[PDB]
Amino acid sequence: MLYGVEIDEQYLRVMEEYKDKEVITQADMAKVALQRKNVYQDQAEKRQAELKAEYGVGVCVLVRVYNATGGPITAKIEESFRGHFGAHTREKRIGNGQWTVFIHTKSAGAAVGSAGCIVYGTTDNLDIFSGWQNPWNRSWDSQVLVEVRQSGHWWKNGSKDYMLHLLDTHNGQNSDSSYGDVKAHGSTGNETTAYVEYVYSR
Repeated sequence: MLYGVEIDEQYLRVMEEYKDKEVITQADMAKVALQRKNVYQDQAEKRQAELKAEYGVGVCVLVRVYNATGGPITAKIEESFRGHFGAHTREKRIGNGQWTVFIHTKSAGAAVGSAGCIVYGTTDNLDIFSGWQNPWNRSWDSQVLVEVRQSGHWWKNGSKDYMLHLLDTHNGQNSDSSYGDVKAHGSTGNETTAYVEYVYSR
């Protein structure tokens, strides 16, 4: 589900570096979250391993997401292009400094891969598209894609068919995007049961 402590104003006001600061900014909270990325990462990786062991052999992605944007993000869209999400419900709200983990797998029994996305909204009215495309035919590579855009960009300014086209024709196991003050990064392993990591920062 949700890993880590939320890094907000009260967290920073007990820190030596910030306790006497007149205004603790979103940039300050984002910097601390990015510094604390590895504190709970092992828990997130442990959950990726659990999910992979439970799924077994097939095609899937084991996705960990770290929010270091300095404020909370909220899940706005989940879409399966090929395959389906795991049974456990996704977390709707990820605090700054928190991780979530989920699995997305191919359809049961199918000679088809895993392709989907989650779109998270920020408090400054940006949406972050985080997509994966892990093919059944291993003449092709695992793919990952992030885009930061204005809130509401999907699907009106980027259709489902168009985003899937970007996922299918992508040529990289890393992806980077920036809009406004926010940055997004995605990475994937190149394998049938691939670890995926998304990091959002400011």
